[PDB]
Amino acid sequence: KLPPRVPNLIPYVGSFVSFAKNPVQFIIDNSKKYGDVFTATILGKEMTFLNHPKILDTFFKATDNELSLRDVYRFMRPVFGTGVVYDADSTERMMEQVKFVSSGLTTARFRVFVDIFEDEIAHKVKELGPEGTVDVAELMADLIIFTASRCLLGDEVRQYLSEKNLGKLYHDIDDGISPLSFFYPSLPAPKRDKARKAVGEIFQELLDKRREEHKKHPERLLDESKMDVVDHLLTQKYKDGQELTDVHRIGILIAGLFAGQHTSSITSSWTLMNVISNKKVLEKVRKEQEEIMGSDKVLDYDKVMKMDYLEACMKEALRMYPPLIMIMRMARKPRECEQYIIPKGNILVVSPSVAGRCTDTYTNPDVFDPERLTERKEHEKFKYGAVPFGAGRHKCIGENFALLQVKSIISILLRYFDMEYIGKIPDPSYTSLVVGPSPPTRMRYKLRKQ
Ligand code: HEM
Ligand SMILES: O=C(O[C@H](Cn1ccnc1)c1ccc(F)cc1)c1cc(Cl)cc(Cl)c1
Repeated sequence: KLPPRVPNLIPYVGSFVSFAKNPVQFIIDNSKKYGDVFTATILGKEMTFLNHPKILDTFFKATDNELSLRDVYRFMRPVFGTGVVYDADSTERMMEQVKFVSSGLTTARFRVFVDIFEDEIAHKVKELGPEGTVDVAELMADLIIFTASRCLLGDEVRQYLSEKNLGKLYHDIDDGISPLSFFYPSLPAPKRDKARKAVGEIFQELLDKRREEHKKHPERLLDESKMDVVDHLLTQKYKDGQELTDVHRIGILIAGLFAGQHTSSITSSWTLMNVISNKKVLEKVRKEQEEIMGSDKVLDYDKVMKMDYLEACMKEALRMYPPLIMIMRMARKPRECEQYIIPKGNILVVSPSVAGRCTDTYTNPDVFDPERLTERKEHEKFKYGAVPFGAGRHKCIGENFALLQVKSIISILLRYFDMEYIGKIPDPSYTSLVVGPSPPTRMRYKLRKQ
């Protein structure tokens, strides 16, 4: 019947301490001890970890009344908002809301986004000067905040960033959600709530402003390259004809931005760091750039679409250091897994971090080798060998945008600068919801064109 248990340190708390010490190592260690499927008590929750590629289809192809997302990620309600996303009234409503974000992520917008990336980096180079050292994680977070905001919200957001502290407000929301929220969703967090209200009022203002501009300039509606997520949200209704409330519009923008930022800034950090620290890798990347750029001096979309090796580097950083280390679902009915049955109420857990280091799937997995993908094709062994964007019904809809954003940023930065990373590549720090490199992450740079 039930899978093998990790014996608990204590009653209730169970395996929390070793889990909290390092959840990826926790799953590796215990998979060796107990197999492909084991269960653990963790601050009251029964958590069943699925750890081999071969068993993942049952997880990924379930429906939302078999394996529920809304039951596990509903603690995000104070960040994204009441009635939005995991706190939507239904699974169907949640799916429609996700479609509004995805509808500002079209090819047409992607061509405009490349120019945004060029513009923001040009502004950033003036702060950095011709030489120096900079924290990599912060540079990326700072660039991704301006770029993602303008990509999703339109250029009207830029004054609020540069003259109303919106970047700091985001960091206060990010500040007040920890992994413990998953276990205790009512842990009060008053600075987070203060910042969420502030961003709320700014986004309300942005919606009102946009309404005026849709009156005075209705042609924008026709032009697909100027239509951002704010615009769709103001002009689309739910499928059954119910109109959106501004509360929901606001929440959906906050959520989209939350997805738009942290995961990409972290991936960019890991990618850049490993690129510039491996001489061979850096040579191949620069040889592709020079071939694709030719005599042009700025990026455009079709150039970014030919950056295959740089794409493979990003993918390799996502194998090794996926920012979303664990994917979860609650069993609403018992579930068959292998010989076992997982019972109603257990949380199923799949980890892209664990998959990424599986010795089945990958050889020398602690080595950053983009050619493992580009030649040895190691990812395609199993159907679910690589899942840093998930799989199936709830696969990331931001994937192409993230690829575009991180390739572009790293390509532009390489065009401007020679860069050298200081010290050894860090380990992941398992202290936030979205997992990034352990500080410090510093690099030297110098401008290539005096
Ligand atoms: C490198 C950057 C990113 C990574 C690693 C990533 C990873 C993921 C993963 C693993 C999932 C599956 C979660 C699950 O099944 O429970 C997912 C879902 C999602 N991602 Fe991303 N993501 C990234 C960027 C983005 C961006 C830039 C956006 C939007 C701007 C976005 C929007 C979403 C949405 C809306 C879903 C939900 C899909 C659904 O449930 O239908 N993501 N992402
Ligand atoms: O930000 C979004 O999800 C991120 C995890 N994430 C980050 C990037 N891609 C996925 C997320 C999810 C659950 C958490 F508990 C914490 C963070 C998100 C999800 C949906 Cl369904 C809709 C929208 Cl608009 C945003």
